[PDB]
Amino acid sequence: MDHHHHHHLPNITILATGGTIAGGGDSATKSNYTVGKVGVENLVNAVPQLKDIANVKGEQVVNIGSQDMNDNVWLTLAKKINTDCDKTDGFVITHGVDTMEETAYFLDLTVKCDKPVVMVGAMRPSTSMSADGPFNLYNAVVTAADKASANRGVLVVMNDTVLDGRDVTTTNTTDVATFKSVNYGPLGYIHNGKIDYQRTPARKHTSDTPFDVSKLNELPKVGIVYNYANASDLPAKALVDAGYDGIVSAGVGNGNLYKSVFDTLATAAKTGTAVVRSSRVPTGATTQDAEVDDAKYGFVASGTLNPQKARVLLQLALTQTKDPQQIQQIFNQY
Amino acid sequence: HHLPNITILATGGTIAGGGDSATKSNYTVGKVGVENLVNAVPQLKDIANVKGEQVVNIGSQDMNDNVWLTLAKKINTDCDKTDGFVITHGVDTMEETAYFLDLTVKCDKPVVMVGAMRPSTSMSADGPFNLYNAVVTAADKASANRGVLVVMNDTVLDGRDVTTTNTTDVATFKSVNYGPLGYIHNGKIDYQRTPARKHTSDTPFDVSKLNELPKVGIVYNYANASDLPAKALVDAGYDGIVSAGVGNGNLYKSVFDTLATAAKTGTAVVRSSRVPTGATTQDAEVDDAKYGFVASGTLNPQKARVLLQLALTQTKDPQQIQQIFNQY
Amino acid sequence: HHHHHHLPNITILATGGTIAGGGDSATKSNYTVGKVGVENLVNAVPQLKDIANVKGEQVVNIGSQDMNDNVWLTLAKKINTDCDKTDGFVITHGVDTMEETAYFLDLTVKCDKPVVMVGAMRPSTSMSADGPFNLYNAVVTAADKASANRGVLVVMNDTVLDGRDVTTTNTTDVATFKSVNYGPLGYIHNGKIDYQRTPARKHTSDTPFDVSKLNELPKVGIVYNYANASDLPAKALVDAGYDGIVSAGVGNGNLYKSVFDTLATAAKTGTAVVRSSRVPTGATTQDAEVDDAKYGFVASGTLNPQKARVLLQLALTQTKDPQQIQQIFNQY
Amino acid sequence: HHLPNITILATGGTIAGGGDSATKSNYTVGKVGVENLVNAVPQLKDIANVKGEQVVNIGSQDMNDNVWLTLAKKINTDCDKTDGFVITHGVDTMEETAYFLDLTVKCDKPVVMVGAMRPSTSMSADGPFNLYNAVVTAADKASANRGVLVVMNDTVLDGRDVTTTNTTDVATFKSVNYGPLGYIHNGKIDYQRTPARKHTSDTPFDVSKLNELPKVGIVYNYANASDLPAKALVDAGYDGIVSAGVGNGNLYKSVFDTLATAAKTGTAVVRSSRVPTGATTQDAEVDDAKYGFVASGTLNPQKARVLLQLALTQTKDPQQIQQIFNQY
Ligand SMILES: NC(=O)C[C@H](N)C(=O)O
Ligand SMILES: NC(=O)C[C@H](N)C(=O)O
Ligand SMILES: NC(=O)C[C@H](N)C(=O)O
Ligand SMILES: NC(=O)C[C@H](N)C(=O)O
Ligand SMILES: [Mg+2]
Repeated sequence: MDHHHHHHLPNITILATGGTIAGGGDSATKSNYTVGKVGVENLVNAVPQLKDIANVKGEQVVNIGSQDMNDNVWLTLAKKINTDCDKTDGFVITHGVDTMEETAYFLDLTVKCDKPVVMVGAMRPSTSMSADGPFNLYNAVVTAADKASANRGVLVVMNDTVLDGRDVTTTNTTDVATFKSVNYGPLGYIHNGKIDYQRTPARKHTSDTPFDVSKLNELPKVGIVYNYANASDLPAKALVDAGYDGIVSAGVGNGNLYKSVFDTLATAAKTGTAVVRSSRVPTGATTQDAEVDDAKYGFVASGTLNPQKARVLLQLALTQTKDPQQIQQIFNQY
Repeated sequence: HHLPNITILATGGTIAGGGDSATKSNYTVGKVGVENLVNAVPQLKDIANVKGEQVVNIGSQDMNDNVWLTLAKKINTDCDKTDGFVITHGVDTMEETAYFLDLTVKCDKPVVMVGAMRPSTSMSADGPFNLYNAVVTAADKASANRGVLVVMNDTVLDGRDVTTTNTTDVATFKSVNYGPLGYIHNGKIDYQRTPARKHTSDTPFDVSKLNELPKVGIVYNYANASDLPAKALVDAGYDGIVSAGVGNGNLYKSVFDTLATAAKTGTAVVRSSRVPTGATTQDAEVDDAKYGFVASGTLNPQKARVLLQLALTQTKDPQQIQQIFNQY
Repeated sequence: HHHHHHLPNITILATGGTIAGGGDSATKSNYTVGKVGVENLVNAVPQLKDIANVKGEQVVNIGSQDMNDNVWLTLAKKINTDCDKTDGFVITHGVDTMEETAYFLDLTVKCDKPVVMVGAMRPSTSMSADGPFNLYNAVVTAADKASANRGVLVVMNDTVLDGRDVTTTNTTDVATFKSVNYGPLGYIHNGKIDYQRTPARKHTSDTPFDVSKLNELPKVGIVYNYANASDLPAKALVDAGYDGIVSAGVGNGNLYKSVFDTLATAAKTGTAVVRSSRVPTGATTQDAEVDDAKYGFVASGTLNPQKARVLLQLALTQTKDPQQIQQIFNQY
Repeated sequence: HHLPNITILATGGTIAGGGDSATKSNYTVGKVGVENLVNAVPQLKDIANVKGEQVVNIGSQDMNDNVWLTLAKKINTDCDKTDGFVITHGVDTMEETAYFLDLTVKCDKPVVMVGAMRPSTSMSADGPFNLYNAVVTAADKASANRGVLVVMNDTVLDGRDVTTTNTTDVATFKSVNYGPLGYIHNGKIDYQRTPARKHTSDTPFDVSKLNELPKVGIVYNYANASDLPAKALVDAGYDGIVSAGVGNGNLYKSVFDTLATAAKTGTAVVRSSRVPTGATTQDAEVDDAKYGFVASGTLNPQKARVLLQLALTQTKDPQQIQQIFNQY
């Protein structure tokens, strides 16, 4: 019989992928830096207070700028998380900000582990005055260690805020406060190492999706084309000529397409290419029942998913189905 | 005779649109003529003598260089015949046309763009009061010398910074980096700001005898981005390419490789960002000098395209193009 | 059906020193001492958690130039009482009198588990501060099972030094600590120690010195010898009834005549008198120029004056007979 | 070829000692005279015309101010009658006599001190060759103007930095901070250094009329140090006190308090260190200027005593004493 208890700190695994969080330059003050050149051990050791909140173990997955994120790394991450779920209490992924909102959503759809998975980055390199990385990493570990964080999907933690992987996006090129869930808001705020969660995502995620990438070595090919005045149809045609499985249109306004672009995508859809209309506009849904007769052309409306997120869901949809009506149902549920 | 003379130049948009009913979110664009738009707001007679001309009647998703050239040449030619201009237009590409005119209009009389998120037929249609406030703005002598303006949702916005921020909200138009110039209340404007970037008669861009513009395309960056869009533009001999980069203008490695080649082979390359606010800067991760790339600053990709097209009427030299991107 | 990784439990007993000091900039040389608490020193080296389960206790927070018998007694009693409650001890301390504390504990600690002393020549706030890595290596040493049964140790500048022979050799050099007669026990590289030596003199649980019930130690002072030396210092210790006097002699423990005269008198009155030397290396021997048995004096051997004071104080807890004190100085 | 006239001034020491056995350690100092020592090294006739004078015959543990005065006066008076001096002396306080002479000798001709760790009767006794090498050094014209020297174990050492480092080793004498001046091999010296601190004829210390020196005592610091030694020197009215401090010149609190009070009464107080190498610095843990204390630099406590006594023949102002300790 024990006569007293002791507090046990959770085991948290850090999966490091690079990013400005791991970036460095030669001056504390100059803006120039190189990404992904500092290892995970260095990041942990720069936050000596992590020992107060978790038993941390670091693993270097890759060390890249997130501008070079790709399908291979996504599959690696999802499989590692799903395989290693039973071995830890939670995960933190250090990652670049530039495509964090894509990876987070991919993982939000493909992770099956029911322990928290928290992504984190930094807007200033590790070497800069007032670098944001250390406290962001601390708060990410706080979030991954909180029992309340489970069953909320894959999270992003930046600037004292817990954000869901589906709605989160980077809103500013340089500001440390850039990450916002611009349609539906954050889940919780962090103060003094404690989170007050007031929201959770209603769209199905993680173990409630059908997307199972455990055996996959590649993902369906999906490209993104931009719309604007006098838009060339040559980007769309190039993707069609290469046999792309899907194309997402970054439309103008509520997902509208320049006529040339429309014409190429209509034609492609008729031959079986999947075509999703999203929007270059930074907030709001690309809706059904506006100026485009989606049913007639075999197009899908992306809802609040921006083009790059729409790409993520469409690649996954394409592992299950090629039928536009079933792909629309997916875009209505995940 | 005591009121200003204001010319409406109509191009279409949902402001000139039409629904099957008041609630139905389904609607046709650019179908009402300018005369019907003016006549639907009889209170315009309280504030201006309004004359309307139809330029085109299209959805702004189909806006093109030919319409832009038409508009600038018309405004420049007719400047002396009127006191102010209001341009009715679609929302979708208003931010592009506004900036093109901001750079090519030489009249320093007010030029004010306006649109609507809802057609006239819808409940609580936004177009009537928007049109009224646009005419108020074009009639205000304080609106002069501020560049080309967009007036939406009781706000006056400069054509360089203004952009649409939401796919359906009547309050979509915002100057997301530097803020609005003034707010409109009870038919009056309190202007507290003006753009510092050179505009209108302070730019060298002269489109009076141009019938076409240099070819400039936009490629998007994302994880695992294909280089095929960029290669298709290079293969067609595009004069320039704007990159909608990730974060602070960054490029996916395959796209970076193609654009790096393009910049040495006769294509001007501008790095902009898919991120909705903030500058694409120099002196971050990309050595622009080494590659011959230009950084867009606060110009988003579609606006960077506008400025690159016009730069390429003057020069192909990346240093000179960067200096243009630092002044306008 | 399952194994669990475990790290040694190490207790850090803090006493102050420049290791716990501070200055007003990274470059200036004027340091405060004994200002930072143990928790703050430990927190500053997060890598400690990967080699040990560390707990810290503040004993005092002083400059070691003010170290005294009361702190010595506290340290020995604490280590002896808590031996069964940890796997090893590190003591943070000033450099100035480290060599004295180390030898006192070497004689009075009865735990055979590692006891490792550590300090710094610079505070944490100075450029290239030595304390963080010094602390790290001290914990590496205390956690190494090979460090047991070697007596009390001092770990400085990647070197493990025995508490009997270790001394500070330079006023400012980070490499000051050396075992100047017999050498170090081992060197530390990449968190591992290659021990090649151990002290042969009896230490720790092989000594008879038991301070567990003592509130105070016998009074022992030190007098310096030099040309024309005054006998007044020696006279002042005699007049106060000191239990012992150590001579910091010239050369091989020799005394200026007037100091000699005072101490020869004192020895016959029952004051214990130890000849040591101001010379920094080598033994103060018998059978040179002084007939120790005639005068009733003890020769210190390789013990320098301040170390000889430590042993004499302890000897005086057992005995006042010069022959017996000499045998103590031949064994410990 | 003419041999230099060298004078040997003998003071005693183990070099002049003897015991009953070649192979036991017991000996007494001064069993032999200077004539005996000279005649035991007939090889000296190869290199110098040697004359011996016995000044005293003591163990250097009993060296005192009166012998120092006698030595300096003798050297300064007899400088013109000879080409160089060798002083045979005990090891124990050689480093004090050498520095006293380094500051008070005005003769620029060589003055070389020498002793032995083993008595003359010992197997492998070091004194014969030591004496030979000291006469070599005194006979070398290159030895002039280097200050008073100590020659032991084939090494020429300056009087300021030289100290005995080991209780028994024949190689004990070292210049522990700044190194030797030269090494001797086959009767020849390669000098590569000379002391920069002012010595001999470049000091103001003139002892020619003095028959006593200011009273200066030395107190030791250690854990739980008694203030009683310090208080005794204060109560006797000592002119100066040197502290053998711990580490970089630090003092035990009760010793510090005694000396702080003494300094305000006018006693000169120098902080030195028991630590065998390195300077006792200013700008560490003690505010010397506040207390009226002087930092000794590289001077050990016994050497600091030498310079303090001499300073006190000129001044008792602590600022001026510090300037002396910075120059000599
Ligand atoms: N702030 C950042 O992390 C930007 C970096 N280019 C990345 O996404 O890896
Ligand atoms: N509200 C609008 O005006 C949208 C329409 N597609 C346009 O831009 O012409
Ligand atoms: N470096 C040091 O620790 C010197 C300090 N005076 C001490 O012994 O406490
Ligand atoms: N070796 C020596 O000369 C030691 C002797 N006690 C002396 O200094 O006179
Ligand atoms: Mg317990």
